[PDB]
Amino acid sequence: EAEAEFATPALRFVAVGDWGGVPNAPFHTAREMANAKEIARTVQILGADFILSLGDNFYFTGVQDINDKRFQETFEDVFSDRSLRKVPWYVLAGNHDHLGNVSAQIAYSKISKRWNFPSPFYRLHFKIPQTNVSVAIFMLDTVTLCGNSDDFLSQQPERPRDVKLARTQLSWLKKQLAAAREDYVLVAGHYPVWSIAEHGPTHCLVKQLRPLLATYGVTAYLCGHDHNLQYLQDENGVGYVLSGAGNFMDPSKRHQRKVPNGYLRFHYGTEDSLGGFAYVEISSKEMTVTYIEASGKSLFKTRLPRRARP
Ligand SMILES: *[C@@H]1O[C@H](CO)[C@@H](O)[C@H](O)[C@H]1NC(C)=O
Ligand SMILES: [Fe+3]
Ligand SMILES: [Fe+3]
Repeated sequence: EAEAEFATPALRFVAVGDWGGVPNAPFHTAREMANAKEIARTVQILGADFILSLGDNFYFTGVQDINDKRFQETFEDVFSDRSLRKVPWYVLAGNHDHLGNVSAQIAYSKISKRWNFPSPFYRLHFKIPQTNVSVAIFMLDTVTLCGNSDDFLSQQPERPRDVKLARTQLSWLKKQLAAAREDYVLVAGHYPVWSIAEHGPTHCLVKQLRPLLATYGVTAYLCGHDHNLQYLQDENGVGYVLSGAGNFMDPSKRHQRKVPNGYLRFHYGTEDSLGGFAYVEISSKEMTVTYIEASGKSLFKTRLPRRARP
């Protein structure tokens, strides 16, 4: 019957990176606040089961301890609209967070109900509600894997501080990807695999992480670190969602030529913009990704079919 209304079930989330305000009063920017507002509107119109932070949570040197007012001034008070208050955040660290006390950002999980950061790297598991279809997300700490970009003049992480700790995270990720039975597998980290902008591809991730994405049928890798919005897709059908425009916009196309031809499907970096983020919908059929500006405009939309997995 025409009047019978059945919704397509979907898991829905916002992916926002590099939103961490500024280290001087009032500890936030016009861009951070504009994005907090458009994120709230997006949750209230389209819905969201959670928010994923892609690192650089507090600029410029993270936090000192669990009592640092930055938690209040840059996070709690900014993302304060009532449509957001109970929506959980699942968080990982970026380079700027490792310049401070990262353990304090893990511990803050015990104080704020909505802040979830149980360890430097971890696995999340979700069902698409009202179905049997499941999604895994692996949250990586790319600083301990590759090094901190701020230690090098190139701003390219050239070596990890502790090689055995790096190797442990990579071995963990291999064991997990190999054993994952979920219908969709996503991996997230602060640093990019591919990006055409100011930092560009992270060589450590192109060498060590990229091979695993194809081997184990990962749908997408999500990241920030470059302060813009990009969508890329490789020959194996793996998507690269870059969303690091929660606070800054950088128009650099400096590494355009370091990315293989065909990969870039979308880039938005104009420095007039107030930034943006990405909204992801996962249904039984496909994963949809919409990039949304803080003005409210839809910039770009693409789909990733569900694939059978080994
Ligand atoms: C890091 O933060 C935790 C939680 O507040 C605190 O217990 C610890 O003393 C801090 N470490 C440093 C280096 O201050
Ligand atoms: Fe950043
Ligand atoms: Fe960064």
